[PDB]
Amino acid sequence: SMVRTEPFQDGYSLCPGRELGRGKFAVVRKCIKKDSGKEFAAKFMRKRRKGQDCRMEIIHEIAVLELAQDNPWVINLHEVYETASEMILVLEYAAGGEIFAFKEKDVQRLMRQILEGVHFLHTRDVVHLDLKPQNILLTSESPLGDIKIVDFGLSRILKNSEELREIMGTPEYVAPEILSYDPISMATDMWSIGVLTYVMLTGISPFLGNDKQETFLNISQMNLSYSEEEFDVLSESAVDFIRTLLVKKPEDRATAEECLKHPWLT
Ligand SMILES: O=C(NCc1ccccc1)c1ccc2cc1OCCOCCNc1ccn3ncc-2c3n1
Repeated sequence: SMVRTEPFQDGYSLCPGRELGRGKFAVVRKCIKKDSGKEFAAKFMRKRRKGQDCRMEIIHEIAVLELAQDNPWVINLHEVYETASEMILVLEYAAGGEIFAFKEKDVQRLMRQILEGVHFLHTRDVVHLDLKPQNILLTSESPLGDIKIVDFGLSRILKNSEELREIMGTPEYVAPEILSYDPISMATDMWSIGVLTYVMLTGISPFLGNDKQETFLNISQMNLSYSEEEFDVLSESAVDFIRTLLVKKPEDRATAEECLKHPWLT
């Protein structure tokens, strides 16, 4: 991006009222460009983090935003500002807010949009790695609008399996550990879309336990029975779709392109 060094407040007025989001190194505030009166989401990001220059982390976020700029299901980046301590990402404003039990038909329409966005990220070797309801926005609440994916803070651009074969090294030397390990991959995103699909259709988090250690155990060992009362109104195809995603072994999970061809969305 072309980084502007004139002051942000010269082109934009910050809206009053509750901020949009706040994290350890950044806050998002609704604003209005003085020219158009058009609304935007201004994301103020600190460069310094835990005492060290982390400008490169903001630069990484921008680069993922630009990679996905022709993706209509990812939030648009309008402008970038910079000051002595902050970089400001002027983002597209998604008037609906966060996605959040839905009706099965809404989930079908919205989930197809989400999968197109994710599919096109995977097409570009980007793994989002933080697909959750907080990060899936809507262009309208009533009626339900279109989805916008935000927040590429944990995102990575992943090496091909061929670079994973070279970083592997010669086979007779690899420890049993590495042969048992499952690295983060595109399939990691698809798991999360499985959890999201479950939650949208039923209202229950499938692996939530009484504490955290239980949630972790459920994630690694629980075979979901479905079969709770919330599934009676749901199609068999809806349960099958979830089952293609909540497969413990990552190699065996459906990809975004196969999800888009699944009969639940067709
Ligand atoms: O980068 C974003 N989030 C990661 C993050 C935020 C702050 C600090 C560290 C990390 C992010 C960017 C833009 C927007 C929302 C984002 O996510 C918060 C979701 O809350 C939803 C809050 N309501 C709205 C309503 C309309 N809009 N239009 C754009 C946004 C936004 N949120």
